[PDB]
Order: sequence, then C-alpha cells, then structure tokens
Amino acid sequence: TDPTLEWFLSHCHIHKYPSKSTLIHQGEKAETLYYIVKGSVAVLIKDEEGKEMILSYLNQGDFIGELGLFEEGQERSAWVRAKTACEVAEISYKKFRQLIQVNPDILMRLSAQMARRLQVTSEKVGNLAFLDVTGRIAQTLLNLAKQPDAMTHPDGMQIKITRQEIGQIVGCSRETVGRILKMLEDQNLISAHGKTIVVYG
Amino acid sequence: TDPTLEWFLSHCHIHKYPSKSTLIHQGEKAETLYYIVKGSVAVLIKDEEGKEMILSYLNQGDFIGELGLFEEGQERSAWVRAKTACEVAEISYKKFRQLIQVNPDILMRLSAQMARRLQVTSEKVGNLAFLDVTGRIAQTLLNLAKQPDAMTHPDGMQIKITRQEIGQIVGCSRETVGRILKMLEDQNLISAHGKTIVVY
Ligand SMILES: Nc1ncnc2c1ncn2[C@@H]1O[C@@H]2COP(=O)(O)O[C@H]2[C@H]1O
Ligand SMILES: Nc1ncnc2c1ncn2[C@@H]1O[C@@H]2COP(=O)(O)O[C@H]2[C@H]1O
Repeated sequence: TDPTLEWFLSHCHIHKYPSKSTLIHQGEKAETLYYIVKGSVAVLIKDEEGKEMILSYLNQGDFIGELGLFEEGQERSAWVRAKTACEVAEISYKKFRQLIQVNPDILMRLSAQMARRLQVTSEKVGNLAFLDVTGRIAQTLLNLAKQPDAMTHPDGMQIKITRQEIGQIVGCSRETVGRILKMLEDQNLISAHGKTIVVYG
Repeated sequence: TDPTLEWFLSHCHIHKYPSKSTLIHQGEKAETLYYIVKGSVAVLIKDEEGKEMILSYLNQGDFIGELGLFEEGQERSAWVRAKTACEVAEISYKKFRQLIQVNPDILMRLSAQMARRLQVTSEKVGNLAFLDVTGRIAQTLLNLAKQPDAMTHPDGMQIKITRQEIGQIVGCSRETVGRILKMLEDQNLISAHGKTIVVY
C-alpha cells in the first residue's frame, strides 16, 4: 500500500481535463505542482513558427510542473497538453514545501523522476546532434518497431502511427515526414500504407 | 559557502585532479556522489564511432554523479572530464542518504541543480531540433559568454574557445565552424583574434 501518496493527494485539489486541452502554458509564472492521477500528457516545445516537438510523454504517477519549485519567479519551461482525458492533482509550491518538512520521502520521489528525465533528455540531445532529419525519422521508425506494442509482420515489424506524431517526435512538419517516408519506401526500407508502416527485416 | 555546505563537506574526502583527467567513465557502477570545490569539468557523451559531444560544463559549487543516486544498480550516464585543475569532494551514496535523514536541506540543494539541468538540457534539445548549424553557433557563443571563466571587453565580452570545442557543443565539423565563424564576422556579429572570439 502507499499511505504517503494518499497523504500527498489529500492536500491537493483534483481536476479533470478532456484530451487536447492545455494544462500548462510555457511562459506562465510557476507557482503550482501537478501530479497525474489518471491519463497521460505530452510535454512539448515549439519554434517561432509553431512547429512542435515532444520532449516527453508523461503518465500516471508522474509529477508535472516541478521545475519551478526550487527557485522563486521561474517561468514554465514548456507546454503540457493532455494526450488522453486526464485526472490531475494540483497543489501550490508553498503548501508542497510544507509537506516536504513533514516527510522528505515525497521530495525523494520527485527527484527520482527528475533524474530519469535528465538521462532520457540527454539521450535525445545525442541523437539530434548526430543525425539529420532523414536519419532522425529512420531511427524513430526503428525504435518504434522495437517497442512492445509493435506487431509482428511477415516481412519484419509493423507499427501504427500518423505522419503527424512522427513529426512531433523529430520536430519537423508532417509534409516533411511524408517526403522522407516516400523516399524510404523507394529505398526498399519500409512500406507505408495508411496509418500502418511496415519496417523491413 | 554556508554552515550546511560545510557540514556536508566535512563528511567527504577531497581529491585533486589535473586537467584532462577523467573523473567519471560512462558505464561504471554509480556508487559515489561528487561536489566541485574548485575548478571546472565537461560532461561528454558520444556516438557509435567515437565522436564526442559536450553535453554540459559544470563548475565550482556543482554536484556531479547524482543521477545514479535514486535507484541502485545504475551506470554513470556519461563521461565527466576535468577542464581545468579540479578539487573535488566525494562521498558514497550510502553515506549521503544518511545525511539526507539528518538534514533534508542537502537534498533540496541537489534537486535544485537537477531541475536547472533539465531546463538547460531541454533548451538544448530545442536548439538542435529547430536551429540550423549557423543558428546553433550564434547561440552557443552567447551561452559561452555567460560562463564564469569569460572575460570582459570594451565591446561586449570575450571567450577563449577552440573550433573543436564549438564543434562538439553544436554538432558539426571544425571546418564548418571556421566557415561559419567567418560569416558571423563579416556580419559584424563577432571578431576573432587567434583562439579568442569577441562576442558582441
Ligand atoms: N525534458 C523534460 N522531460 C520531462 N518533462 C519535462 C521536460 N522539460 C519540461 N518538462 C515538464 O514540463 C513542465 C513545464 O512546466 P515546469 O517548467 O514548471 O515543469 C516542467 C516539467 O514538469
Ligand atoms: N544533461 C546533463 N547536464 C549536466 N550534467 C549532466 C547531464 N547528463 C549527465 N550529467 C552529469 O554527468 C554524470 C555522469 O554520471 P551520473 O550519470 O552518475 O551523473 C551525471 C550527472 O552528474
């Protein structure tokens, strides 16, 4: 059982958010911490022209908006959009800091999540620096194929994903994803038809 | 410095490291936490080929090797090499977790640094994804103009970085860096005198 989590949750005010709604806006003054009770969200950044890139998918049990907790006057570092319908707990940093005194184990949990996120984001940095847009998309297709939800196909592995989700992962437009996917098909690397993509061998 | 910091340091061993020496090797079993008492280090990762990429620079007052602390059986996520001569304090994770029980404020200081690192690293992800090699270099020069080792100037400030270094942060060749540094000079954005660049 987890008494610490119930204790924490009891000090928050829980709300429901339909999918696609924005929970956090980049630039806002940060004064509250969030905790995903149910559902999943996408943490994303945009460029001066609206092109989006997902930094991470966050799910049940994950804290959100923790980056502004340690210093005053911080701004939210990214937008957070509900991927599915969510049930999110919210609490002011001020109240949260009071809880940390009563039981530091709650901070230990938050920090464990921050360390994992740093490891994963550093990994992305490596890829963005070493691969160009074509390689980024190819490697993404390979990783998707290696995932558990990836189905087995007569000629390799089959994955389901829209050209737009791929664009969000690599940080390019869906039209760009379209051109590269077309090129990859001509090189006999994949087979794209509808929302289904077959990765060969 | 303050009493809490000094309290933490009294439970550590302080070791000296010369320039270019490796403090942490990627893949090692993470069992120790470090604190930079004096000096500077670089955090590096690389691709299947051996090409190095500078993830970050850390300085006096920064903790290092904190990532493997929250879960046992983890490997160091990167290589950490001394940029200058360093004076680094170290303590076992086991002993550190004990200190947390006495005074959690020590964990707060650590977590604050991790939060900052996540912000900076995420920003780096944005730069690499949305900026062309030229855009990256212009930004990097500014990020470097913010370093503690940067010198002032009657026209902006100055850095003593090399073309290999810049290429390692941005993700490009020494040649390309030169090519781009040249352009930025024509456009009156910077001025290079040897290994010294004056960022306006
Ligand atoms: N690299 C990342 N990985 C995971 N989550 C992140 C990352 N960058 C930002 N976020 C989350 O997005 C939130 C935006 O608001 P905050 O900056 O307060 O806190 C941020 C973290 O919760
Ligand atoms: N993105 C990053 N920014 C700053 N320091 C980092 C980053 N990634 C790794 N490190 C540091 O490099 C260390 C490598 O060993 P650890 O993984 O134990 O701890 C890591 C952190 O101390």
